[PDB]
Amino acid sequence: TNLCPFGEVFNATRFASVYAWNRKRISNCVADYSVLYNSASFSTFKCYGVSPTKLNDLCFTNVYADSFVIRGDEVRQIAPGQTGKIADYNYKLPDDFTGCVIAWNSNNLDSKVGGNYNYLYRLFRKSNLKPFERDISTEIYQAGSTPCNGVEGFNCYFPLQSYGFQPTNGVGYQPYRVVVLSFELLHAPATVCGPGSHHHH
Repeated sequence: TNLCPFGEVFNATRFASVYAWNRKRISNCVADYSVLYNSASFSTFKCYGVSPTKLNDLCFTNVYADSFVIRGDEVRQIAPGQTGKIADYNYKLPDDFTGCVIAWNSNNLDSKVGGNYNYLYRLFRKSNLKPFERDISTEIYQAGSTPCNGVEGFNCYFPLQSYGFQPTNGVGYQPYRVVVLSFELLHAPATVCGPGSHHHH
């Protein structure tokens, strides 16, 4: 009898850095997706594994909302089967992703004259993330063939780098906020249905 809390996700004040991407569990509620896809601001809304017009009717075991900030020319990496700093080291969808990706420009809240440097991404890593892996370590990365005692040593780096968001950036370097709604399907009760489901209609 209660809509799922899409407001806590999409309208939240602050958003996580892509390396520390947040997760929200959405369960035991009615998911009105039409609140989201009939809106106007979303410059990305792309789904996977779901029927073209009947999203507001589907029932899932559980849904997860994952959210974070990246830059515009990386929005194409929030998708299955990509590579790059964001897909490889920061946020990795599985090849068989079931879910939707929703992104919009947030240049008017996440850049500042003089530069906003509080959003980070993982710049280095020895190996790629597994799907939905979250890495928040800051162990000194060894870039060359000489071992690192922390930063003592050549080619020893802190592994995180700040995004530089200035409101005058070109589009590919403006801040975008992202929400990734995973659709989980287990052999279990369906606790997240749309308004048009047989459970509600």
